[PDB]
Amino acid sequence: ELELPADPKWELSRARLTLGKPLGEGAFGQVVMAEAIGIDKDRAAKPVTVAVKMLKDDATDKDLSDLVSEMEMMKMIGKHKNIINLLGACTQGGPLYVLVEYAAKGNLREFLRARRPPPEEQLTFKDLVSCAYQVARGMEYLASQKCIHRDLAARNVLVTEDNVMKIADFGLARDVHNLDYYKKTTNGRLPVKWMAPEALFDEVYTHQSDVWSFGVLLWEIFTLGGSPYPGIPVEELFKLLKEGHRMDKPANCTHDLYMIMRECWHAAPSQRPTFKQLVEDLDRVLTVTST
Amino acid sequence: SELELPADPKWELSRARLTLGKPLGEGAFGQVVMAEAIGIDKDRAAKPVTVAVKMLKDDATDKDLSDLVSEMEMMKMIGKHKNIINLLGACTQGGPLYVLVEYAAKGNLREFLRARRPPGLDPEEQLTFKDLVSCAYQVARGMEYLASQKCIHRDLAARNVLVTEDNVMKIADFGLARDVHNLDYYKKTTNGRLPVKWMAPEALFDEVYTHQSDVWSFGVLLWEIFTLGGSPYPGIPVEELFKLLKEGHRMDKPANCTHDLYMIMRECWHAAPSQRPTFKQLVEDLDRVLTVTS
Ligand SMILES: Nc1ncnc2c1ncn2[C@@H]1O[C@H](COP(=O)(O)OP(=O)(O)CP(=O)(O)O)[C@@H](O)[C@H]1O
Ligand SMILES: Nc1ncnc2c1ncn2[C@@H]1O[C@H](COP(=O)(O)OP(=O)(O)CP(=O)(O)O)[C@@H](O)[C@H]1O
Repeated sequence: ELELPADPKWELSRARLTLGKPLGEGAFGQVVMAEAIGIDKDRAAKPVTVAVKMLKDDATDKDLSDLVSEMEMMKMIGKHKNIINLLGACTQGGPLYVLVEYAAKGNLREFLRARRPPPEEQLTFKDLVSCAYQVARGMEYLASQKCIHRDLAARNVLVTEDNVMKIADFGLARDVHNLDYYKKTTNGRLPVKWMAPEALFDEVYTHQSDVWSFGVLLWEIFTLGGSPYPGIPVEELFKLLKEGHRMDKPANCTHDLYMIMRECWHAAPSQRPTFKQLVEDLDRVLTVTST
Repeated sequence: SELELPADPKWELSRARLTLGKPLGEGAFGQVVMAEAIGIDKDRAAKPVTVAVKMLKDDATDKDLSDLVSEMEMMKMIGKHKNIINLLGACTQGGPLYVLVEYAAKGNLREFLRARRPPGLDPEEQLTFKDLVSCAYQVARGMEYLASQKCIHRDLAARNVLVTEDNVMKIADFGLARDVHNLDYYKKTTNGRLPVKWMAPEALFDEVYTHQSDVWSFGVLLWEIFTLGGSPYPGIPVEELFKLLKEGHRMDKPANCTHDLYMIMRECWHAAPSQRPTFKQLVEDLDRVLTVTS
């Protein structure tokens, strides 16, 4: 195997790490819950629960380069409260471990579907608006760092123990060289039901197309994890969107919130609001709302 | 461990007349660089010519050399045509192998079209409808010559069509170990890394490429031209494409595309490869559309 050169700013000794229960596995590799001691340099003995991204046994040379690419991307983007932040890395004396922040309550889609109205309590309208505001603030920071998510969705938003929203999978690598050449991998497909019409047509992703995806994410929040465009075949979605079709207003959703969804779904990408503007409009709705 | 090549004086150019310049693209087993060649123009000899040079990288193996030599010899065997990237010369003696091919200043066809769309709510050329038909007509004539010279392309797409300064369509990367038409067909290997969106279904199953499979690819290339560089099958994930094609799915007619051009496009996507039109028939079909535009 091959060990990456150590970065003294992020390198953590793997003897300070205790791997635990797995959190899931995918085409990238596998995420394992773990306990890290000394990840806080101010409290060198405080144990902190972290999520460890590593390669599975069936990992090739490209899977290693993709994991390193995601790690180096998180270093350059910087830290923000509403994103999954990098905490450390183990590059010496063993396989590559990428330590990120741990979200105890899973992804946002499962967080909403498990709390639908009839022992995990129940969310209010102000809770759903706050969830959208935190995601908007996270996307505002990513866009300021010229980061295009390309896959913004409720499944890619993680919820912490303190009910903090953190955007995940933002520093992933894309098919840069051979974009029109695919190899029989596993599964996962394209998030066509979250993609803007111009993104479906040209396979080009912008901050404006991320805004469209945020509108679909907003629709997931107030449907408590509903599936977008139910019953619409994948081969007819682009034609329907191009002809003006938009998803209806979800049940128990204010006029202001549905307008924000419709603004994100404007046919012209230049007319859609920016994430900075979305933060302001969601903040104003959050102030006049009270429970 | 000598790396010497046989002498072919009719194609040899003195490397003292070739000055290597800015890189144009680094592939996997090679690289292309811009260069200036003097005394090579067939009309005005004193006029230097900007060319593209195919050469090996610093870590190239002896098999990479054999591949580049084979591509050069394939360009010799196929011959010259206006609508392909032609061979101009080679530096094979007293130094590294330089394969000189024609230079296309305006890049590939996909980026050529995308950079010339109408303004989208936010100052170059403006392609008329007859310009798009002329673009498709030139690519068809290039494939007709390659098909007549026993050459299958296997990767016909807008990205593999280059545009010169004179807006001439030239098919590129046609000699990358691709030549089966003498008699019996020829299969390939397994694995992947292949353009699914441009491949015929029979080329996707048994992995055997024919001239009929290239015609399917040309149909997809027609869709790219009249969408001004759109990505094929919008909204269809790659994993679900082959199943939809078997069930009879075909792309919808592009916006502002004539019915006749859509019919030409649709017969390229005939399920039976025997029923697809030949490139000779495609040239006559496009030339008919080209003459009836007044
Ligand atoms: N940093 C983290 N903290 C807490 N949980 C995490 C986490 N990263 C991932 N998970 C959990 O692991 C699960 C799988 O995440 P993963 O990134 O592998 O998705 P995936 O690429 O395998 C496709 P899918 O989610 O549809 O299975 C997620 O549902 C999530 O709950
Ligand atoms: N004759 C020519 N004139 C002008 N540009 C050329 C050229 N030949 C190649 N190029 C450029 O050099 C690059 C070569 O492509 P590159 O090898 O880097 O990627 P690639 O491996 O995907 C080629 P392919 O898709 O055919 O396999 C391209 O960007 C192309 O535009």
